[PDB]
Amino acid sequence: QQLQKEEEARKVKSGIRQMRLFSQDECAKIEARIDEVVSRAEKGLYNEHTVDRAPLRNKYFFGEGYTPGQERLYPPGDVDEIPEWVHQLVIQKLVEHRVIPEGFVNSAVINDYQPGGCIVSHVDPIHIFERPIVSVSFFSDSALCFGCKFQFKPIRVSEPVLSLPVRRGSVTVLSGYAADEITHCIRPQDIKERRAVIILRKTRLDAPRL
Ligand SMILES: [Mn+2]
Repeated sequence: QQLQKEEEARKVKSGIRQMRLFSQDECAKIEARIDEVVSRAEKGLYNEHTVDRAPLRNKYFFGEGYTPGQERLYPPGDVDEIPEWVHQLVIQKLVEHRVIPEGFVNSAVINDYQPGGCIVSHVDPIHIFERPIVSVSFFSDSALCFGCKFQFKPIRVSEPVLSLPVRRGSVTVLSGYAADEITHCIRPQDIKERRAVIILRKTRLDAPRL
């Protein structure tokens, strides 16, 4: 059981790459732009399917958006286009650092978390999104958990298989085992203050549409 835990953690790590890519000032500029998105949403300036409001987390879908296992892509033009600042301040930096190739990203999602916010065990929908999955963290430091049985069976299994620190300005790249063979989630105790994340992905050619 102890050997199994270590081997699974090793397998998860094989699909994780992480680098400190954005400086303090660069984060500050991007954070200002994230605040602008929140403000624009409150002004009713985005399309219906661009904005998903939930108690401790808002999701903002750009480029492509979607609706367990039966997720569907919204018809073309239903969500707002990827903001120019996302190209200029985020995607450009990633391309220049060879994290992903030019033209890969067609989906940018911003998750904005309140303190005590979380996400329940899930796999990024395999029928919707190509791999790798790239995420960049902003307002504060947190942790991303892998192997989330503990959210449902706390007496039988208390902890995740692996907890990955996700610092402000850090870029996390998920592939292989970490993207496909294990669930991930965020524990509410790990979000002590506002945290945002920009998730950059490519939708699959045959991602099923509504
Ligand atoms: Mn996810």
